[PDB]
Amino acid sequence: VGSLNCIVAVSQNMGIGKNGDLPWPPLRNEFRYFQRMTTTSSVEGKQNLVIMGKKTWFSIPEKNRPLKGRINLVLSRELKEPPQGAHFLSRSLDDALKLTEQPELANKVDMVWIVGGSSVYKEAMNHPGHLKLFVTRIMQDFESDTFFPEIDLEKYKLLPEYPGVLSDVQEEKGIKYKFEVYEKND
Ligand SMILES: NC(=O)C1=CN([C@@H]2O[C@H](COP(=O)(O)OP(=O)(O)OC[C@H]3O[C@@H](n4cnc5c(N)ncnc54)[C@H](OP(=O)(O)O)[C@@H]3O)[C@@H](O)[C@H]2O)C=CC1
Repeated sequence: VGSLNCIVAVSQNMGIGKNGDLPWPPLRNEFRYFQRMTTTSSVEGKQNLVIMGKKTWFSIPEKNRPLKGRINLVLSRELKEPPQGAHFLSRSLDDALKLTEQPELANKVDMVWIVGGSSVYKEAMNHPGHLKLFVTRIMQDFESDTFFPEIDLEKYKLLPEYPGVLSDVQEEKGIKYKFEVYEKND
C-alpha cells in the first residue's frame, strides 16, 4: 500500500457541497482531473482505493458509480452492507485503513484517496503521518452547506509543482480554478 492522499475541490469560502451536489455548475475537466488523479496507479497491475462517506457516495451520479478502475469503499455506521455498486463498507477511517493491511487488500492497493466529505477529510488531515492534499481552488464564492476543514499551513506546505498536475489557471463555464498540492509529514 503506497501513499495516503485527500482530494477536494473547494470554493473561496471553503465550500465543497450544497444540497447534495457541488456548489458550482459541473466543470467536466475538473471531474476529469479527479478521475485521472484518483485512477492512475504508479505500480502497474495494482489499483487505487477511494474512501468516501455515505453522502458523497450518493452524490455521485449513478452512471459514474462505482468510480471505475478503483476500489470503492464507503464509510457508514448505519449501513449493514456496501451500497449497490460499491465494494467495501467500513465503519471508521481507522477500519478502512486497517482493512488495507489485510492480505487480500495489501498487495492489490497502490494509493489510498480520501475523496470526501468533511468529517473524513478532517480526521485524515489531523492525523499524524505523511499526507498530501490535492486541492482545486475554485476561484470564487459559492453558496455552500458543507465545508472543507482548515488547512494548517504551518504543517501543510504548498508545493511549487507536481508531476501530472497543471499548474496554471484554468477556466470552464466562466469559472476560474487552479490545481494545488499540499504535503505534510508529521
Ligand atoms: N467539492 C468536492 O471535492 C466534494 C464535494 N462533495 C459534496 O460534499 C458533500 C459531502 O457531504 P458530507 O456531508 O460531508 O458527507 P460524507 O460523504 O462525509 O457522508 C457523511 C456520512 O458518511 C458516514 N461517514 C462520514 N465519515 C465517516 C467515518 N469516518 N466513519 C463512518 N461513517 C462516516 C456517516 O454516515 P452514517 O450516518 O450512515 O454513519 C455520515 O453521516 C455533498 O454535497 C457532496 O456532493 C463530497 C466530496 C467532495
